[PDB]
Amino acid sequence: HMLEMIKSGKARAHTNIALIKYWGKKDEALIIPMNNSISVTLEKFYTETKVTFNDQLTQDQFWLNGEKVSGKELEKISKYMDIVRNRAGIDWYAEIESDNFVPTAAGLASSASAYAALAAACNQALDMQLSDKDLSRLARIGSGSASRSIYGGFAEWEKGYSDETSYAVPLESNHFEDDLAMIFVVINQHSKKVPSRYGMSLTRNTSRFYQYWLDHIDEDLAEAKAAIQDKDFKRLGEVIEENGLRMHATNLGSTPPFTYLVQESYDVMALVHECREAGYPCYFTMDAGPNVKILVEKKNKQQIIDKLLTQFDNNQIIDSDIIATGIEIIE
Amino acid sequence: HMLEMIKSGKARAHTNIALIKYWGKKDEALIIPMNNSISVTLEKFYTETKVTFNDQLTQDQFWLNGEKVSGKELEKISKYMDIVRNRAGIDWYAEIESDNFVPTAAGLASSASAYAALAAACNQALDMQLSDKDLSRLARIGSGSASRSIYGGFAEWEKGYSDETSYAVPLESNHFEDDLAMIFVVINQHSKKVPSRYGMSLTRNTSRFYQYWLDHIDEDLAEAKAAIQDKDFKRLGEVIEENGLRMHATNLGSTPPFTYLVQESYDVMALVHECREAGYPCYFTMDAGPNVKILVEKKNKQQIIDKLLTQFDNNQIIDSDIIATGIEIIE
Repeated sequence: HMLEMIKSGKARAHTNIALIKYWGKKDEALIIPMNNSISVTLEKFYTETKVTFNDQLTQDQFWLNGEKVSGKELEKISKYMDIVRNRAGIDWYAEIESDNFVPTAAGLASSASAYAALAAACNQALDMQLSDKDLSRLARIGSGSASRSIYGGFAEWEKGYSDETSYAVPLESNHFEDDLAMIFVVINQHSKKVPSRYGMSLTRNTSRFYQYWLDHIDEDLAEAKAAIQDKDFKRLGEVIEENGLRMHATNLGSTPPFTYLVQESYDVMALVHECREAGYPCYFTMDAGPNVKILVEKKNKQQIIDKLLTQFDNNQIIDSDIIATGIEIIE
Repeated sequence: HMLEMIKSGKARAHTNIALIKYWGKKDEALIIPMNNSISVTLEKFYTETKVTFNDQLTQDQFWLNGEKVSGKELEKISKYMDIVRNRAGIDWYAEIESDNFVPTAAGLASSASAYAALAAACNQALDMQLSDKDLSRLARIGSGSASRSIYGGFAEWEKGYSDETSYAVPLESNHFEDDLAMIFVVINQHSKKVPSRYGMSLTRNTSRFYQYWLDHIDEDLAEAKAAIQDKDFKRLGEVIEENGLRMHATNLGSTPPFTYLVQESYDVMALVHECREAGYPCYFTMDAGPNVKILVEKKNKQQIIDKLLTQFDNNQIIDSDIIATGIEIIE
């Protein structure tokens, strides 16, 4: 009977935002990065994924938000599932059922929560009994940023130098996360963006300014960590803001140059500078798109939102607390 | 009689464009730059200015392209005219009649040709008998870029350290100029431009990445010079392109950040890249706004233009040769 036979698992993984950036792979196939990155896991946004391994199934199937996925996005997941099968030692195809609670049409990436939730769901389904480190590794090989979603609060992706040694790790932050929040200003550009994987490879391999990134990444890592250990919000905010801008400065040097940012991104940056002037500490970061994220203290969250509303539509403004706990298995 | 008394003169000065960029002032009031800059003087674009010193005149009068000028633009030229009067040792007000042969509504800058042409007209009108040096000084104190427009071909603005020692000088290029052209791709940006004066000041005084500029500028100067003397086109173009990108990279670090570039600027950069790939050497540069300028060998000028026309409207495309001769006194 099917119920005697099937192997299944369900998990929830939250999105994380990199404060010190992942930008450039050392190894493309294996997803080993050129540098460590430090993230914060966000409580409002997540992916819930169920996996069901079944010996009768002839091909993997994938439903996302109740829609059947075909094309290259199925191809992508079936390649990942071959890796999971290889690691688990099982040849069964799977039905994957996923629901994104991440606004992805708003340009917020789901890669991070999607591969972490699928990794944790397989570990459940196949009784892999993986440690957090091995779990993180399994997520990493589908998506770099997902390695870090195994953890709540602050996480560091250790670059390592092999599939075995590249994984994320919890950073001790002594509850610093509970005092913090992030605000997203969602931005609609009308050109299609450089895809992140292609964008970062072009820049890493081709940018005239990439050495600039490399010359300063290790100081930034150490600075952010020491600010985190010391609960120093302005010291954290400053490195992370300059880190993120340097990430973007690198794309200007690529052959040919490209940008993630549009004029509205800069209007958001101008408002956050005004907020600091006005006595409200907050610091901005951008990822592989024009959206702007603002790290704030919870005590000032509403005050930053009110200032943003003088200039931005209510429907462009989304916030989230930082969640302190990690990846959750369901039932 | 008026004709026995008045002092008048008329001059023609061409625009120049900076291949190694002027970006940041050491002294705002005297327009002494942080670094040397290297420009090419363009044939197609110029200003012709007549000045008439008359003793009954009660203020300065300014006509531009046959329109009486009023407001801040008049104030600006009357301030500069005070400096000319002080230097010459005359107290008469002047009528200034200027015609721009520069598409200024296309966002092409006239400050380079305008103050050189005004400075040369005054030098004639008042018999100052200025050396090329001192005329370049007089131009500099109205607009930094204008110091360079006293010369044809390739000019270097030597930063010096005071009003006396800051002026431009000719570069020996052994007629390298005669083989080269520049193509402008005019771009209509939605947002209003960050004004250059304020722009380079905010960046000079505030940018987290301004040191990066300064760390590489002396090399860029020496490399550009060496490539000019050797008539080495690819070598010159590679420095000037990277130089101009770094300039723009600096604005990204400012407090708050800003950019002169729009998506359409990046599109022209992609096309110049494809031209190189296709065997047509050409190199791009950007000033304090979204237009893209392309340095090309004249042998390939039509070939670059044909490629640009696959993506851009004909009316966006303007070209100029490099004029080998300097500032002209009319009669």
